[PDB]
Amino acid sequence: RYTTAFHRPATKNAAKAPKYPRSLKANRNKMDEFSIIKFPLATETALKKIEDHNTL
RNA sequence: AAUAAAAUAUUACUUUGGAUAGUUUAGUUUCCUGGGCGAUGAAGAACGCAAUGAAUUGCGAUAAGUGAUAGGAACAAUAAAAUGUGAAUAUCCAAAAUUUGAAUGCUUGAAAGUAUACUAAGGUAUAUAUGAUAUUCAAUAUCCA
Repeated sequence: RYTTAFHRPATKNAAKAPKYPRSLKANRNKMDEFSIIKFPLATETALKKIEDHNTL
């Protein structure tokens, strides 16, 4: 057989097919654009960047 | 010999100190009833959440609280807004339940991370050992054409 090593044969490998859902959690994203940004920084240091550097 | 400054002695008032008396939402012991945790993720740990919070308490991205059921007019340190079209308050209930931790895809030091499959993100599942069933195999191990 031109080789000495014996390795485990490649038997068939079915994919997982659960009979009931593993979780009933609602499909809701808890990180949206309203929760990502809390509030703008309102310090005078942050207020100086708006006019010149065009940054918020 | 002499003076009473210091010294000494007693009482009253004051002070330093916190004894004594009165008091107790705290303990100790005995007894009665249970002894009701966890892969459906426990106990423990961390972080976060109050209009003004640092601790503590309560809670978990629905945050000092949501629904339902009882309950019936308060809360307060200050100001707000809501409220008999139901405020406080209570619960073996319902929803929701961050990161970890037996911790369980792999890694984990104070580590930031990262793979595959299913349903760009998000969410699930994938540790080790093990019982039953199904399926694909391996070994001439026993026969056997």
